[PDB]
Amino acid sequence: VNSFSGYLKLTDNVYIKNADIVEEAKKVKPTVVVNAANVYLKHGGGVAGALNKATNNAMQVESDDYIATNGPLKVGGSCVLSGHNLAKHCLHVVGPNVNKGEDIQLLKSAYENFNQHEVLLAPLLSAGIFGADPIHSLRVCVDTVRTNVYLAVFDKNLYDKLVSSFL
Repeated sequence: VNSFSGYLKLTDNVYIKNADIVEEAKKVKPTVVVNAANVYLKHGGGVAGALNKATNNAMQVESDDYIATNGPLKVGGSCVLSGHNLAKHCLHVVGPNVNKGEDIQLLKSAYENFNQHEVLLAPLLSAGIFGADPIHSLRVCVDTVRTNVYLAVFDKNLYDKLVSSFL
């Protein structure tokens, strides 16, 4: 049992809710919140900009030190950093950005990072400003993630379409 509330069950391990991931994280304080990161951990917009703002820029400060030490992530890769006031940990995962021409096959590799964590609160990878089709992202999530994932979908119209088209 966990405290995630109001989710629709899609499969044995995938759950979905129309919710603002920042507010969800503040309420639940999950062990892991996933960020829709880029390879430079520059949290400018989308989910990343929102999560970072909620940490009062502490996420960005930590991230800049991470990059200075380790260099950029890979597309499809991840790193675990602090969850600050949102979660115990933040799993920064880089899905491909279609607006950069990045190969959508890397979306599966990106979701594989979730399997290193028994429970996650997450957005749909590569959706939003990353340019991929969110229906496709949900399909890859369902077909790749085996651990328990609680998906927060920002946009209500999209949430309803994701549910109503789910196979």
